[PDB]
Amino acid sequence: MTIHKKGQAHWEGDIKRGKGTVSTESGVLNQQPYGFNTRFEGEKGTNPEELIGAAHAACFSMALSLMLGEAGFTPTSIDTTADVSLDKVDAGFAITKIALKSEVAVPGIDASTFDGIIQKAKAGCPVSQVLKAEITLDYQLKS
Amino acid sequence: MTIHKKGQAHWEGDIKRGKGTVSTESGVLNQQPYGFNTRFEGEKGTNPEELIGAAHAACFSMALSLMLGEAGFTPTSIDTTADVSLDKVDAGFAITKIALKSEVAVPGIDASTFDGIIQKAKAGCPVSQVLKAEITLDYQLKS
Repeated sequence: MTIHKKGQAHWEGDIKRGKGTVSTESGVLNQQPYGFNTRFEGEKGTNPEELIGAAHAACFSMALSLMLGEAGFTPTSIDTTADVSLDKVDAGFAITKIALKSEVAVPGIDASTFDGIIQKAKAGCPVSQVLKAEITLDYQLKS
Repeated sequence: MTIHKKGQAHWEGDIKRGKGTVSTESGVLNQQPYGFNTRFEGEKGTNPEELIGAAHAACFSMALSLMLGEAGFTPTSIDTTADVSLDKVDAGFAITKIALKSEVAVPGIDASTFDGIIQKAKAGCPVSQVLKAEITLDYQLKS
């Protein structure tokens, strides 16, 4: 039972002069513009880094819920940010690190066991596993 | 310095019962909903896989434009899709594969040299380099 999900993108002409769009099969991203400027300069807009980050935060959050559930707890709220770094490395760029920042609220859990759980979610979630980048974890745990 | 791009997500409640939302720092994704139903139960909507697929397709298309540039060419059109495999492996799932498909239109390049170029981009773009999954290439080159 292999699951398939698709993303798409379009591009025209030159590297820095060119225009591009990214799409998602669910429609969430119809044909959002993106180009060399939103990736390497600073102009606000999508780029691969940001989508990957969204993907990471999304997968990790689901996973945290999952691991907690197996422990008999139910997150009331889970809020996480995934900051993706695109560093100049050698003759080019590489996505070297992804900083996971998460604020989680869960009824009754002792720090010790919760810490164990988030580590589990952090290292085992599908997206963490497929990424060869350096992944760190920062989190505040309410009550 | 180093380029930083963020992605965000929110999760409330149970794994199977809970709801999630995914965001982007650019805005392109505000608080699109996702869940164990659109991730694992074929229902239409976002999921981590599709976002990774979008990012990869986008990064690779840009890379291809770049390598065509270093060769003295300018793609008039690049249409790529990234099919992401989320496979049930062992005691869970893992993004094991990404099938890249691209329809490219470039003025006057011999099929040989161009072949050497898409291959270059396929393996060299940052996103391909960060992903530890198997990555295949399928393409059609017009003229």
